[PDB]
This record gives sequence, structure tokens and C-alpha cells, in this order.
Amino acid sequence: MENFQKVEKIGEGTYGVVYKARNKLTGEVVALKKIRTEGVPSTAIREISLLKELNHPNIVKLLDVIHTENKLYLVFEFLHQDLKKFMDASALTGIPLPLIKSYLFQLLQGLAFCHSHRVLHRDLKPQNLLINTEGAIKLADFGLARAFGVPVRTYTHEVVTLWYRAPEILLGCKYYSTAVDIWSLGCIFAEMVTRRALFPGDSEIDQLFRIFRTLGTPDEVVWPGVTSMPDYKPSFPKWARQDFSKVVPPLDEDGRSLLSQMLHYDPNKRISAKAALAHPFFQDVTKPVPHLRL
Ligand SMILES: CC(C)Nc1nc(N)c(C(=O)c2cccnc2)s1
Repeated sequence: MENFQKVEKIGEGTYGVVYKARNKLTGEVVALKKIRTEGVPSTAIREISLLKELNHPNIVKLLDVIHTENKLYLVFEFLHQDLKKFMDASALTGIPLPLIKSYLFQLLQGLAFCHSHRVLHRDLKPQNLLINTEGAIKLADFGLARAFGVPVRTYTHEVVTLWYRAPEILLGCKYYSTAVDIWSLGCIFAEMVTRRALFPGDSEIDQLFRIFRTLGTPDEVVWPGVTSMPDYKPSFPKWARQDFSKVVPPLDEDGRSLLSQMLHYDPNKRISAKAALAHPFFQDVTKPVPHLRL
């Protein structure tokens, strides 16, 4: 930008491009996101403006919002690494359980806060979870489908990741609940533990069927109303639920129990972020320092 000297391209989010940049005037280093247009919504910007007041230690701070030339710029505080990269970097040895637990706990604190302020993330994935040398982890790139909609890609031909999508979204539910974020986080928790994506679907139906093959094809017993959902087909195959001990070995029972509650099919049975924070799994939670190579 004009007052920003773009250092590098950080990524290409589902809405636009993200750059590492320095405020030529203040010298501060930030993450600048350019949003994908002829006029730009005046209502979505109020969804944005609302996010600026959403300040929490586990939520990436939105510093400024600038609308100019059919371009929408979001200025965020900069963090040096994302969880996807850290997970890849920790693949040989695995992220130590205490750090996994710390990250999960902080993310739940962040979501409990968002949710209590009636803000949904909608697109949690490792790439959107940022970490620093201090052991903190923060929620980034909040999805604005209620202020934009679900993009076919990101803005310019880019395969959208469905791995963390809640079943109700895949089954065509039109109104997302805070439960969608808990599902995504449960999938991420599993991935940190096993070092392999839990449900790596490559299409909406493959994603749905990967979930069904592991947790069992849902029915009216475990998910009242599921058969009346928009995209539910009576013709879906009927898979039996797999033993949960086979899904995330060698996670302890406290962890498996919490994970099971985060992955309940029924959005209403799925544990809340607030309740999850009180789960026995966190009795010995601490805040370890990660080994970050920048
Ligand atoms: C080097 C990267 C991990 N630094 C980033 N800092 C912030 N603040 C980012 C974002 O805020 C962000 C992440 C993913 C998609 N859109 C924005 S990325």
C-alpha cells in the first residue's frame, strides 16, 4: 500500500491476499490483508467494524480497517508462524502433549469469548491459528459468510479445505451455530495428537463419507432431525461407528472423552467452548514454551 512497504506475501486467504508489511511511519510490522468488486457492502464492513472491538489474548488483534478503491484492507497484529507450519515442523517427533493441551485450552478460551459475544469463526483450520514464541496461540481470519458468503475458492482458483467442516454444514444447514467451531477445533485437536488430518476429504461428499466411516452414519437416534436435512439422502451408505480408541491413539481417556464431546453429530449435544474448558482433561494444563524456528 501507500503507507505500507510490503515485506512479503504471507499467504492467499479465502478472501484475498495477506502480506507482511511495515508501517513506514510507525515502523510497526503487521499482517495486511487486501480484500477481493464495485462498491463493497456497507453492512459487511459493520460486521468487520464489530470485530475491531473483539479483543482477547487468543484472538489476533484487528488494528485497522481501510476501504478504498474497491479494495478492503484489514490490518492485523503480526504473528510469526501458523499452526499448520508448526505441525509440519513437528511431524517427526510430534507436538508435546502439554503444548497440545495448552493450545487447545487457549483456543477454547478464545472461542468461549467469541461465542459469548455471538461471533462465530466458521472456518477454523491450522493455517488460521497463529502462534508466537511466548506460547500463545490466536484465532485469525474469521470467516465472514454472514457478511460475504461461502467462496468457491479464496478469490482466484484455490482448493478450499473441507477437512474441518462440521457435518451440519455439509448436510446443507443454512444457519450455523457456535457448534461448528467446536467441531473444527476437535478435528484440529485430533490432528495435533495423531499428526495426521482426521477427515481429509477432497470433495464435499468424500468429506461427509469420511466422517460417516469413522463416527458412523448418523441417524435419528444420535442426531434427531438429521434425515430431514437439506442434503441428506436416504441412500447414504450405513457405516458402523468405529471404536474411538482406534481414531486418536495414543491419546489418554480424558482426551478421548473431550474429543468425543467435541465431535458429537448433534450440534445441540456438542460440547460448548465454556463447558469444554471445565473438562477434566485440563486439570493439569500449563503454558509451555514452543520451540519455534523462524
Ligand atoms: C507468517 C504468518 C503466519 N503471519 C500472519 N500474521 C497474521 N496476523 C496473519 C493473519 O491475520 C491471517 C492468517 C490467515 C488468513 N488471513 C489472515 S498471518
